[PDB]
Amino acid sequence: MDFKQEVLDVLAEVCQDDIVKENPDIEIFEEGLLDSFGTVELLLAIENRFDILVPITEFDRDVWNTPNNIVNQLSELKRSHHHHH
Ligand SMILES: *O=P([O])([O])O[C]C([C])([C])[C]([O])C(=O)[N][C][C]C(=O)[N][C][C][S]
Ligand SMILES: [Mg+2]
Ligand SMILES: [Mg+2]
Repeated sequence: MDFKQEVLDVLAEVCQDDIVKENPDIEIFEEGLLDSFGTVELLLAIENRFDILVPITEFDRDVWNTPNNIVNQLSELKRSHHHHH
């Protein structure tokens, strides 16, 4: 699957709302689609699905504020934050 699409798939599942696909510029936190619990769930799901570890200390609601921006952040971090054998 396309990386962006697979990320949006995970996000939609954690948010339990496909709106994150329909409008990838929706303000996730301003619209209450995700809370702190959901943020942890999301980061854990990302590591499980992609083996990309995003430390909670790196997450910023202002930077990871829309589906598009989350996809973009993960894209930037993918290489350096992937587990190493
Ligand atoms: O990290 P946040 O989402 O901003 O935390 C919000 C808090 C501070 C209000 C937090 O205590 C909280 O979410 N309480 C509700 C119970 C819960 O879900 N705790 C786990 C937070 S990841
Ligand atoms: Mg937080
Ligand atoms: Mg950090």
